[PDB]
Amino acid sequence: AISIKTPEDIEKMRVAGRLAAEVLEMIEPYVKPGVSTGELDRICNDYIVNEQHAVSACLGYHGYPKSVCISINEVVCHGIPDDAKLLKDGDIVNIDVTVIKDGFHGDTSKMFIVGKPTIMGERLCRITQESLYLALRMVKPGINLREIGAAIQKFVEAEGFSVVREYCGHGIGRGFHEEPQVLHYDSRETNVVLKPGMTFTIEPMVNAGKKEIRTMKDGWTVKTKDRSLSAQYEHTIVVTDNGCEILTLRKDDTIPAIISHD
Ligand SMILES: NNC(=O)c1ccc(-c2ccccc2Cl)o1
Ligand SMILES: [Mn+2]
Ligand SMILES: [Mn+2]
Ligand code: NA
Repeated sequence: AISIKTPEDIEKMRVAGRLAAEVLEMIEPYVKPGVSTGELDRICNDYIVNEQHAVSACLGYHGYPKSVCISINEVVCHGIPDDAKLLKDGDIVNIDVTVIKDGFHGDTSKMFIVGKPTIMGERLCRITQESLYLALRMVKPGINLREIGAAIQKFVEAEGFSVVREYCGHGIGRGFHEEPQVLHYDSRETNVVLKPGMTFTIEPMVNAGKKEIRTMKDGWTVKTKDRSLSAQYEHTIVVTDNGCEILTLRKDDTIPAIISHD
């Protein structure tokens, strides 16, 4: 149950992915102490609608109320932007964006450290991004997703961190969440061999403490059960003939857009 994108569709995914990445590049300057997550969401939405001439794929998805997800510190994902929630010195914050342009989805997120970074916050973000990077370097036809998931987990746990099990990467295209499911840990259920033309995301959620999570009573905000810090990075990619191409690369990424093997 895997869809292979055509050359024309891949190009449309390049545009959509570029826009998603540019939302993150655009919002960066605004992520400072004192700003509310609510205003950040409005800034992102105005940019997506009025500048990119695109739309947020998150607003309305399964009932999601905002345009982007903004998760702070112990919040694992789906943090709901609120005008009463202000960023403060030392915070680590994930902004997850998904835009739809010309029928295709671009999905990506990154961590931002607010004000003076704490060594542990910086470490968690660094390791989480590196876990995404190592997985990306493994992508190529013939490899099984189980191997990639196993590699992410092994690396993350070697750092004394844990991998959230409830959420996974996913196929993406005209649909937000398409097959296959891309687990970030080793599961005996996973058996998917990559093929050229497949487009999916890798978005590991890593906790500094234990893997268990808790959903708040707003039905969206997810936090670590032990309230330890949590970080996430995500990229949308297309499998090429001998590797992959990152469709949501940013200027601050320290990995190449085109990853070729041999
Ligand atoms: N930006 N929002 C998202 O990425 C989002 C909101 C809700 C979900 C979701 C994803 C997989 C399964 C169920 C849900 Cl409510 O993702
Ligand atoms: Mn996302
Ligand atoms: Mn995603
Ligand atoms: Na977090």
